[PDB]
Amino acid sequence: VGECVRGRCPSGMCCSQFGFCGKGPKYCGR
Ligand SMILES: CC(=O)N[C@@H]1[C@@H](O)[C@H](O[C@@H]2O[C@H](CO)[C@@H](O[C@@H]3O[C@H](CO)[C@@H](O)[C@H](O)[C@H]3NC(C)=O)[C@H](O)[C@H]2NC(C)=O)[C@@H](CO)O[C@H]1O
Repeated sequence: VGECVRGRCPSGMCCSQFGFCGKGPKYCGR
């Protein structure tokens, strides 16, 4: 859960190096 479409997620998240998403360090650089 929280997995990107291999680079993106819904309107506001950023995506990680496993392709999970959020607005924390490894998701958005912060
Ligand atoms: C400096 C660096 O990049 N170090 C590498 C480690 O980060 C990496 O571990 C894996 O990191 C990723 C994030 O980049 C982890 O992602 C998490 O994956 C879980 C899976 O259920 C997910 O729920 C989380 O949301 C997601 N978080 C983020 C922030 O994306 C992942 O868990 C780490 N390892 C494993 C085995 O799952 C390791 C190994 O890949 O390498 C370092 O070089």
